[PDB]
Amino acid sequence: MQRGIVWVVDDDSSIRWVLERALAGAGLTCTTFENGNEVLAALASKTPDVLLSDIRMPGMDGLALLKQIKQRHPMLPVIIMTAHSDLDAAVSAYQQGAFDYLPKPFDIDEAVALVERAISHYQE
Repeated sequence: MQRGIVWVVDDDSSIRWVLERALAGAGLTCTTFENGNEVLAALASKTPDVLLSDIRMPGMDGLALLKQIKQRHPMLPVIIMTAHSDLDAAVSAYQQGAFDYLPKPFDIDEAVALVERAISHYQE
């Protein structure tokens, strides 16, 4: 009848709180994690219609390696998050670790509306 989920992982200060508030109000069913580690192993199990990824820690991270990212989410939208340099996310996050990206302190609509395009990105 109705489907659509939004996942978000961060630990800034209270973004995922506003992100999950704009993401949930853009589809349905939304969640929020800390680093998004467990989410990884929880991505190859459930896997919503989309997910975020803002951090910079090993073991998981967005682009990180490149393999685990595959299975975990080969086509699934996992966007990304991280300013400064990111020549790796400017490639691996362009056709692998998410085709989307949320660099700099984007906005809500600009963030949510960015997820709405990643969701439909699935349907040719």
